[PDB]
Amino acid sequence: MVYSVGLTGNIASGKSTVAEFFSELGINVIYADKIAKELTSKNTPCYQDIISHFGSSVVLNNGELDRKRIRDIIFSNSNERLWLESLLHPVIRKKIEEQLIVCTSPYCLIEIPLLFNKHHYPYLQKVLLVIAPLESQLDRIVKRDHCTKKQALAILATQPNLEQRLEAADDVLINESGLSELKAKVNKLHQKYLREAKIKQ
Repeated sequence: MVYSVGLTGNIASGKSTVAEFFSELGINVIYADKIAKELTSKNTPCYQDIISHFGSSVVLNNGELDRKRIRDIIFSNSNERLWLESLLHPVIRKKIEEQLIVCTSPYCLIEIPLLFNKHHYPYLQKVLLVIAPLESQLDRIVKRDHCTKKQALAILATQPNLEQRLEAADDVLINESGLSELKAKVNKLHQKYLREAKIKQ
């Protein structure tokens, strides 16, 4: 398969911006969260499996899934979390693999959503973890959800501690400056992945 780099972190740390910067370098970026959404869109097969399991309470006026409600449920309920992971992991993985087959770039970037499950992604050559200072994260969450700083802090409080992620990452992008420097760092990582992809089989 193609040389694959896993992009991890939370969106409040600038993960989406980093992904876009890789795209700006001509790298195919596979968004696993987008895939998860597309696979659970209105009147899809998995969408019907989910409603059949969770019932009508996770259905909005739209007919669309109440994703916030589902996330809240599986966070506190491990049985439901494992059920949903068992449903979607196989289908998500097949969709990623399809994109990798038709990958046109020298290597591929795979944006893994914030709940990283490394076991379900054996095919990665590298893991890139994006982190940012706490204050920046709060600021970003505040603007994106118009909530309060205290609420933003609570939202962050329920996120996985970075110790394991930090150990399980081959590279850590500390997003603690502006966008020019962030882009500069992505460019350096880009050169690195090109070099490693060239000499490793």
